[PDB]
Amino acid sequence: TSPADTARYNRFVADLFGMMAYGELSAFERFSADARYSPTLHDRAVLGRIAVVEFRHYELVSARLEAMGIDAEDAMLPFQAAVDYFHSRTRPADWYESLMKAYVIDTVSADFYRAISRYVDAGTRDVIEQIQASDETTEVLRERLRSALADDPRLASRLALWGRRLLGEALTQAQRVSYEHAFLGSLIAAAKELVSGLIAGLAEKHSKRMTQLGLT
Amino acid sequence: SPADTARYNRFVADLFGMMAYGELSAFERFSADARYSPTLHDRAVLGRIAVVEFRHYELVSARLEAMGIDAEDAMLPFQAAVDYFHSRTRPADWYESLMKAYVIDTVSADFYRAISRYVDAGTRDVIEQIQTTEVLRERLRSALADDPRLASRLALWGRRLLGEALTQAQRVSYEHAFLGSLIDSAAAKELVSGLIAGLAEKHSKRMTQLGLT
Repeated sequence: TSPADTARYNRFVADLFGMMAYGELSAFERFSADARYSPTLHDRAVLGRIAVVEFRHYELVSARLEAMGIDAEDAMLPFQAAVDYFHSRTRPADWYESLMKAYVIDTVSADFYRAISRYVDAGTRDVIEQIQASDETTEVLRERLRSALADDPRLASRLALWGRRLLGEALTQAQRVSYEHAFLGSLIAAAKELVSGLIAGLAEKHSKRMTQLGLT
Repeated sequence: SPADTARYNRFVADLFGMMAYGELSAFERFSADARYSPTLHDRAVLGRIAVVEFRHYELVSARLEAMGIDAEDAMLPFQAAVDYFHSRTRPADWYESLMKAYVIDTVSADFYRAISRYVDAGTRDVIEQIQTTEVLRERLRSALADDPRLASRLALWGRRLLGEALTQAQRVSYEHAFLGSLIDSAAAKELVSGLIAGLAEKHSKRMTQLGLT
């Protein structure tokens, strides 16, 4: 390994953090806006809480980028169109779809972090484990979803569709990002295929989770 | 007496209910103004402001919980008024958002300084933790220095904000009055009008300092 090899590896880690930071900022924006539409006053804080956690992650990743001597905004820019597009294609119709979107984005991101944690250094891994969603955090959203599905029979069929839509749109953008501006295959053409194996693993865990909400 | 204590605690509960709901609401509205951010760096600007609001809401709701009051119950009476104020003051651009954040943060800080002396120590401490303004002020001041057209428009926006707030303060005095107690239900109503009038005066001086009519 040469200083050039390491310098390059550090820049791909910067791409990863950049994508993350932008994902987190957007998720904060979306969840916070979505929170206003909650069916009860009791539920208002549900999405506001994950919104704040997301902004906290954004700030931690942003600071890491600066510490690496990298400009946060510059590192984020390349992923802005793809992240914005995904959200524009996953506009929730109501607060239950918002809740579901928060859950799906929370669980898939946590899976991804456990996946890529093996291919990065201990210091990058360290930042990822700080951001990584707790079991109990995710269970709070899951339980609120279960409860909603238990109370309304018309809900399941609509959220099952939505679940499938969220997966499709996130898979479409994952592939656009690996085509249009790749860093993942370099951290993981033949390397792009390893990236697909990771992506499919995420799809598979999402699907087990949908079944456990009694969704197809 | 344990009776007067109970009475006073119900009004401190009303105060925190209002504060918690306003802060929760501020969190949501300040964060929604993200479509206007001029740059990507500016997205973090309203975001941090909004997150501070949510943390205040959590601090105030925790206090209500420590008194054995459901936050929701305490907040409900102020929902209609606070929601109304916000629907009548939706910013149409970046600067109107900043201006609203600035006006709410400055007016509310004056409010806390006005009532602090009248509440117990445990309540004063919550308020004191609830008490970044120059960051907003210098954003606005530097914008108005480089764009004179903004002046007349933000001046109108400033007034609309003041008018819509005052109307709810007045409504909340008849609908669910608690403030006159914390500071004879005739002289109580007067003291609250003097308190409100003083918040308006400080607001108008702040508008002058920003160079607005």
